[PDB]
Order: sequence, then C-alpha cells, then structure tokens
Amino acid sequence: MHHHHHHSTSVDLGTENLYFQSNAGKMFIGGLSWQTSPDSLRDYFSKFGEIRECMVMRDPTTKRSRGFGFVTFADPASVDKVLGQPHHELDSKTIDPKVAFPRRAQPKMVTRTKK
Repeated sequence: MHHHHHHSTSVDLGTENLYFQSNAGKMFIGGLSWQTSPDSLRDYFSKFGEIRECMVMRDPTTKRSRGFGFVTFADPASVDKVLGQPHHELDSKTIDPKVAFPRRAQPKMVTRTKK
C-alpha cells in the first residue's frame, strides 16, 4: 500500500542525521589561536579531563580557522572542573571556553499601544 523512496545521487555523508540522543555535554571554546588545532584542543583539554571528540570550525577555501571551536567531554565531572575555572590561557592569551546554552520560547502580545 505504501512505498519507500530512495536517493541515488548522494555526495554528502549520512551518519550524523540519524543520531538525536547525544547533544548535550559539549563545550564551546572561543578565541582560539591560529596554531590551535582540534587535536591541539583535544590534547590541551585532555589534560583537564577526558574528551570524547573535538571540533574546530575551518574553511575548505583557505583552510584557515575562525578562532572558535568546541570540545566534547566524555565525563560530566570534567565539565564541573572546567565550570569552576573561568580563566583559560592558550598561546599566552585568554580564550573563552563555555558550556552550551538552550533556547527559550516567545511571550504573548508584541504591539499593545496602537495609534
């Protein structure tokens, strides 16, 4: 009665869009350096706790970094340890490592006073 559709022309990978359970637990590392690599971040942060995965935003056009990334800690205790420690130095400069924040809903009424 019902038929399933399949795609034949696929260029991008399909291993991320299936998982929806694991989302929270990541840390957004800001102000990284030009030398800081996802491996460097994993190597540096692995020193505070255990990391599951690391990611640094780069451009395939220039291969240059934007100065921000994330780190996925495999321990809830490491997030606690990092949360208490606000100061983080990398390449002799202070960067902005913080835990992800959720989105909020919208209230009622916008325009109350009409002319």
